[PDB]
Amino acid sequence: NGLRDPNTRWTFPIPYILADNLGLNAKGAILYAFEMFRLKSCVDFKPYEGESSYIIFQQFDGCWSEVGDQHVGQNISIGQGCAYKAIIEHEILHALGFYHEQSRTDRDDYVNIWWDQILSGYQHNFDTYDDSLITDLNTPYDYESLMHYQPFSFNKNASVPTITAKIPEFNSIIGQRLDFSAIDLERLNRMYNCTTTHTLLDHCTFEKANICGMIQGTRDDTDWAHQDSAQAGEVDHTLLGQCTGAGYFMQFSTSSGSAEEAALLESRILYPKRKQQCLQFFYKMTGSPSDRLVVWVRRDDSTGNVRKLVKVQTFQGDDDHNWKIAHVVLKEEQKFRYLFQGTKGDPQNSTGGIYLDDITLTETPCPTGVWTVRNFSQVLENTSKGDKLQSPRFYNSEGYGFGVTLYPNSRESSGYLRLAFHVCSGENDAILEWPVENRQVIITILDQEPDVRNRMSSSMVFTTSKSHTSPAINDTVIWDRPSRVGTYHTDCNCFRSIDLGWSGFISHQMLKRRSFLKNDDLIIFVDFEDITHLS
Amino acid sequence: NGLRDPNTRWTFPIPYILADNLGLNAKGAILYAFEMFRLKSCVDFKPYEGESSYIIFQQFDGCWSEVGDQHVGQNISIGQGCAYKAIIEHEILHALGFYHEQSRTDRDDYVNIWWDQILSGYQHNFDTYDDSLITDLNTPYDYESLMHYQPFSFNKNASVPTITAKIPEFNSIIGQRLDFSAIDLERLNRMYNCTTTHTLLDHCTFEKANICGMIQGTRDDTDWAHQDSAQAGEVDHTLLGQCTGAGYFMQFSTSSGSAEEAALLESRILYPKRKQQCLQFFYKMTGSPSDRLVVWVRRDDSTGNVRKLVKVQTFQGDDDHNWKIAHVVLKEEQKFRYLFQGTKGDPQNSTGGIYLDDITLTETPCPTGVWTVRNFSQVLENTSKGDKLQSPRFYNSEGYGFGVTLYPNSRESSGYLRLAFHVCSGENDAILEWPVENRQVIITILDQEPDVRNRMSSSMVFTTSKSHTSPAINDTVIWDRPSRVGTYHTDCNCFRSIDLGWSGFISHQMLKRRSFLKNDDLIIFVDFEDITHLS
Ligand SMILES: *[C@@H]1O[C@H](CO[C@@H]2O[C@@H](C)[C@@H](O)[C@@H](O)[C@@H]2O)[C@@H](O[C@@H]2O[C@H](CO)[C@@H](O[C@@H]3O[C@H](CO)[C@@H](O)[C@H](O)[C@@H]3O)[C@H](O)[C@H]2NC(C)=O)[C@H](O)[C@H]1NC(C)=O
Ligand SMILES: *[C@@H]1O[C@H](CO[C@@H]2O[C@@H](C)[C@@H](O)[C@@H](O)[C@@H]2O)[C@@H](O[C@@H]2O[C@H](CO)[C@@H](O[C@@H]3O[C@H](CO)[C@@H](O)[C@H](O)[C@@H]3O)[C@H](O)[C@H]2NC(C)=O)[C@H](O)[C@H]1NC(C)=O
Ligand SMILES: *[C@@H]1O[C@H](CO)[C@@H](O[C@@H]2O[C@H](CO)[C@@H](O[C@@H]3O[C@H](CO)[C@@H](O)[C@H](O)[C@H]3NC(C)=O)[C@H](O)[C@H]2NC(C)=O)[C@H](O)[C@H]1NC(C)=O
Ligand SMILES: *[C@@H]1O[C@H](CO)[C@@H](O[C@@H]2O[C@H](CO)[C@@H](O[C@@H]3O[C@H](CO)[C@@H](O)[C@H](O)[C@H]3NC(C)=O)[C@H](O)[C@H]2NC(C)=O)[C@H](O)[C@H]1NC(C)=O
Ligand SMILES: *[C@@H]1O[C@H](CO)[C@@H](O[C@@H]2O[C@H](CO)[C@@H](O)[C@H](O)[C@H]2NC(C)=O)[C@H](O)[C@H]1NC(C)=O
Ligand SMILES: *[C@@H]1O[C@H](CO)[C@@H](O[C@@H]2O[C@H](CO)[C@@H](O)[C@H](O)[C@H]2NC(C)=O)[C@H](O)[C@H]1NC(C)=O
Ligand SMILES: *[C@@H]1O[C@H](CO)[C@@H](O[C@@H]2O[C@H](CO)[C@@H](O)[C@H](O)[C@H]2NC(C)=O)[C@H](O)[C@H]1NC(C)=O
Ligand SMILES: *[C@@H]1O[C@H](CO)[C@@H](O[C@@H]2O[C@H](CO)[C@@H](O)[C@H](O)[C@H]2NC(C)=O)[C@H](O)[C@H]1NC(C)=O
Ligand SMILES: O=C(CCN(Cc1ccc2c(c1)OCO2)Cc1ccc2c(c1)OCO2)NO
Ligand SMILES: O=C(CCN(Cc1ccc2c(c1)OCO2)Cc1ccc2c(c1)OCO2)NO
Ligand SMILES: *[C@@H]1O[C@H](CO)[C@@H](O)[C@H](O)[C@H]1NC(C)=O
Ligand SMILES: *[C@@H]1O[C@H](CO)[C@@H](O)[C@H](O)[C@H]1NC(C)=O
Ligand SMILES: [Ca+2]
Ligand SMILES: [Ca+2]
Ligand SMILES: [Ca+2]
Ligand SMILES: [Ca+2]
Ligand SMILES: [Zn+2]
Ligand SMILES: [Zn+2]
Repeated sequence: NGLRDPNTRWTFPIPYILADNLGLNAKGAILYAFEMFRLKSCVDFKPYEGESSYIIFQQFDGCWSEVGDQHVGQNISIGQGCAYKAIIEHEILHALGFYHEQSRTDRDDYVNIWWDQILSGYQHNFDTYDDSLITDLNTPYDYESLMHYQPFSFNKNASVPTITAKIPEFNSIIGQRLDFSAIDLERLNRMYNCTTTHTLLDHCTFEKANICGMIQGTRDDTDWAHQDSAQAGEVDHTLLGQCTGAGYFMQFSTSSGSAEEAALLESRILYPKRKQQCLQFFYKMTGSPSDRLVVWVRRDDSTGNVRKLVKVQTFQGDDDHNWKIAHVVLKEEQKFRYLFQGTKGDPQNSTGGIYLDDITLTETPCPTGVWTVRNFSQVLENTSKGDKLQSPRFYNSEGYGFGVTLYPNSRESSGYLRLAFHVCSGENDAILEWPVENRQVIITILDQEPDVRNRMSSSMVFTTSKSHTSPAINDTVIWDRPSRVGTYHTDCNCFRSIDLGWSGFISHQMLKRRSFLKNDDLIIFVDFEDITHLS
Repeated sequence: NGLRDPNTRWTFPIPYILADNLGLNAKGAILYAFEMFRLKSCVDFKPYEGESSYIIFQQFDGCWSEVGDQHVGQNISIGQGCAYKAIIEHEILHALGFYHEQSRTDRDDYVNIWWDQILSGYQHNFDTYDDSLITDLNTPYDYESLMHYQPFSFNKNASVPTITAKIPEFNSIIGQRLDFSAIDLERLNRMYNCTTTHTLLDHCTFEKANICGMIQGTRDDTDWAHQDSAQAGEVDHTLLGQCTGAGYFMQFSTSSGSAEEAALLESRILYPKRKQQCLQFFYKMTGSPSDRLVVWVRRDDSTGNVRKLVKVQTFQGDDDHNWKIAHVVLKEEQKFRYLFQGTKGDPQNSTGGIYLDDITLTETPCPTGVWTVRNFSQVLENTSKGDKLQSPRFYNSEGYGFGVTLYPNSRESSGYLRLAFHVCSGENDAILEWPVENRQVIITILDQEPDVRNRMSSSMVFTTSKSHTSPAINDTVIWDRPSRVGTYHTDCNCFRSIDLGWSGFISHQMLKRRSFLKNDDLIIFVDFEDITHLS
């Protein structure tokens, strides 16, 4: 579905203008979509400074783009209801040179188009282009493509689909709104000659014997073991015992020796392109309550020698002995290495140790809040319609308290999950501005792959506004101070606001595809950040 | 280990000269190494026609290259004993811009260098270069790299290594001479922006529900099932039951219905860049001896419409019900689709059917002769030192008969497999030239991966010669007519020549690694072809 003519190709970075007919929410959503391109490809964007060809993003009727570089500069429309990552990415893929997936030359082998069912003037979105106009880039037809329409697209009648797969199982798959597929990224790479990405700096799952170039020092008293997953209660996070002889983790045993004995595991040297990085990893702590996993940096001392130590974060064990997710903010601007120190506490009171798998390092912020809901498939059967779970309280960089409400069985949309966001009372509220407005909320359900290019995380975005009001609170703004608009909870000693978000955030059937529930548990990320400076 | 300065980079195709001080064997081995680059990368080579920078390949003392593009033209030496794929690939990687892996800036974290062991004048091969000269290309240190030296490299004393890994397990792994590693290909792609490759056209393992864009028509009688491997006593070829819920194959059952019922499985449309292609796949036929698996092409009829049928090959079931390898020559010069017809014969005498997995399509010749040795671990135990196996007799394009001899436990080299080539008598010998004067032999042990970029197949090359002579045949040429120089065999009614080959073709420990013995069986490819046209 890519345009064949090479003169229609861009030169990176693509220069852009955000028009003031976009709201703050759309400007913020566009910049968030640009970060996804940098993370997963070599595509890049710059602010406009008088270039010949450029993209101007505007609010017009509907959501549309031209296809390929129009050398005089060109519109992308992002209308009302289109300020979502997946829709921005689809329009940027039009501008990069891609038609819809149902517009492929071979599409009649894979789908039916019901021309009698398409609304007036939308039928060109269903045209098929010839092999002189469009390339396949030597890739198959992708039902999971972000460029593929959903069955009920521009239909006259809500009961009758416009597009259907010839094999009926794919009617549950076509028109995904998660992210780029693996074939969408492979096409993007083949068109623009990408190999690296601007923002994926490292990842490690420990499956090869060389453990991603990680090394073990001698200043420590002991070593980490590269451990095989071939024992009854010891399986790695990458495969969860799916695959014999094929899933590895690192282990540090704490059941023997002196207390305060330690081992260091240390990365290969890394060259950061930005000033901030997020280190994500998975771990278990089954040993003593006095064991300690400590994350460190070793950085250039300014001579070119990577030897300056800096401690970044400590982790300690509770009664939960399953796999946990960690995020560490690193702030490196010169070459450095990431380090894990496992430490024994009270070996005479330990029957276990420390475990590591699935490390990822990105040149991005870390998520502000992270929530893990355990045994989520059992919760999904034990919870009645409209019964709910609530997250622990999180604090943002500005000091505002917030949380998320999860309704596993939504009353408002049968067979869907409902995620809503609320503000929480917190220790700072007395000095913060109220109502909290112009703050973008990004909620993501994590697709648990260690390589970011494989991930299709579901994400939803809104911005806090004076227009958000409820009859339950005498028609006042939902985002006013939680002690006056919220309701008290013994679970956190909080007042929690009325909760805004999406009934129909994700389908239960979608939640059973990919890695949304990898170890029977659901991981949700939340960011809450001021975008007033984009106005 | 790559050179950082972008002015040292080549423009493709790299112009080359093969100098006439190279023998035929060396010229033929260089052209074979270029095919391996075109198969695994976007690197390309052209004959010289008056360009400014070019590579001239010559026979001088030792085997060496300059590093990066030298803009006035440069030598590669290929000396005596260096006419080997892996050695030629190593020199071409120097010209493309790579130093040895032990020359990385971080190398001291992974290896010990024993300077007092290095023979005089060779020590610069063991130098380490700074991060201003060289890039890591954001890659870990690779023990399995083609650019890494073996332990006994340029050593003064035959018992003492020059280089050792700091972790002793890798002393058995460093200095591999198979092929490019996965990291060496990743470095080459990052340096030159390769995404596609010139010669891999398709591959399919059937692991996704999309089945690599394969389609099933309705002009046939029935369909191929996409089958789950979750049935006892039946699994797929890709994973062989290693991995729960994972491994898929196509299945066509023949145990019910009418005879002559059929199913078509049909590829996506393909645009060949060359005039000849090879379709490799794996299959089983557990049904009736009257079942057929038939390979077809559907090709562009010159209107742009892919509707023209050509039958290419037929396969039928003997008493072996394990996975078999198959190769089909295709000669497509316009867009086409490759097709599998499964056909039922005698469903009242079938308890099984036809199975497909692991399809690969490349713009190459097919191998001239293919040998599968079954139960190879049990053969390797049950065969005494110097006892031998012999292949069926193959025929080349010119009509010469040939075969191979395998000595599973080599007497000459303990812990190695010895593999050798011989000329067989055959139906054409009366009109062929004798002795063989200039035919290159290529022998390959297949690393069984369906994606060619993941293979590290072991290969050896030599050219038949007037200098190959034996005391067993009164100092006459080994390659003279097999009825006058060979011994009669009841196994094929042939005369087989004296064999020539390599004691130490591969170690037993190397053979029990990667995918050389995937289903407890060994696959050997052989090619035997004239290179006199290079003189
Ligand atoms: C020894 O370690 C145990 C926990 O360690 C576990 O048992 C060992 C024998 C080994 O098998 C280890 O591999 C294994 O992980 C400690 O017991 C824990 O003590 C803490 C602190 O008192 C308890 O936390 C409390 O839990 C109560 C509710 O039960 C809360 O009300 C408190 O607020 C607090 O959170 C924890 O529950 C308890 N866990 C268990 C499994 O008993 C033990 O204290 C320690 N002893 C010494 C001498 O260090
Ligand atoms: C019916 O099919 C069998 C083989 O098919 C197998 O058995 C069926 C009942 C089903 O369970 C199938 O799923 C299963 O695959 C035929 O038997 C085979 O016949 C061939 C040809 O005669 C035999 O080959 C010969 O073998 C002898 C030595 O035994 C050699 O000397 C010959 O040169 C030749 O190679 C083969 O051994 C035999 N195999 C078996 C399993 O008995 C059978 O002929 C066929 N009958 C009909 C009605 O077509
Ligand atoms: C991704 O890499 C591709 C190569 O793998 C690039 O494709 C090449 O673009 C070259 C121009 O930049 C082409 O050279 C031109 O070829 C035409 C005939 O097609 C000649 O008339 C021109 O004179 C010639 N120009 C030059 C400067 O030599 C290559 O032919 C072409 N190669 C292939 C295989 O298509 C892509 O441009 C590049 N894409 C991006 C967007 O980076
Ligand atoms: C793969 O694509 C890369 C771009 O994504 C290429 O990297 C670019 O190489 C250019 C040279 O070919 C560089 O231009 C040079 O920049 C230096 C300063 O760094 C200037 O002094 C030079 O004058 C300038 N030369 C030219 C001809 O303009 C680009 O800066 C550089 N870009 C990046 C992002 O690194 C790779 O070369 C390319 N690799 C291959 C061989 O395919
Ligand atoms: C985006 O579309 C707008 C129209 O919605 C384009 O604006 C027009 O520009 C032409 C040529 O200058 C004028 O004749 C029209 O009067 C303009 N219309 C309006 C309503 O402004 C705009 O040029 C497009 N942007 C780009 C750069 O493609
Ligand atoms: C959309 O299509 C449905 C299905 O064809 C229509 O429902 C039918 O309505 C007619 C009367 O107009 C009834 O006689 C049928 O029994 C209905 N069928 C079903 C299955 O409900 C519906 O009227 C159409 N709506 C629109 C917008 O035209
Ligand atoms: C590459 O090899 C050729 C052939 O040996 C070199 O050409 C001559 O080499 C000899 C021995 O070094 C010199 O004495 C001659 O003066 C060389 N003649 C020339 C300049 O053509 C050639 O110098 C070698 N070097 C490269 C990289 O071209
Ligand atoms: C290579 O090194 C080996 C091992 O050091 C040498 O063998 C030793 O030879 C000395 C006499 O020179 C004996 O005293 C030792 O007992 C030998 N040791 C072993 C383990 O055999 C060998 O001589 C060296 N050869 C060369 C080429 O110098
Ligand atoms: O065709 C269009 C329309 C934009 N959009 C297409 C689309 C977007 C993401 C996809 C996808 C298809 O399949 C995979 O993920 C559908 C759409 C969404 C919300 C809307 C709306 C239209 O109208 C206002 O609110 N322009 O390109
Ligand atoms: O360093 C050199 C020397 C060439 N060669 C290096 C080498 C080649 C392939 C490799 C490898 C190392 O590690 C992975 O695979 C070793 C060599 C082989 C045969 C010879 C010989 C030298 O002398 C004559 O016969 N030039 O670059
Ligand atoms: C999940 O269920 C298991 C029992 O199957 C239980 O041991 C574990 O504590 C549960 N986890 C949570 C907190 O849901
Ligand atoms: C391999 O051994 C099996 C028995 O385990 C036997 O059935 C099969 O025929 C053998 N294959 C060959 C030809 O080596
Ligand atoms: Ca792992
Ligand atoms: Ca240590
Ligand atoms: Ca059919
Ligand atoms: Ca398979
Ligand atoms: Zn679109
Ligand atoms: Zn070398």
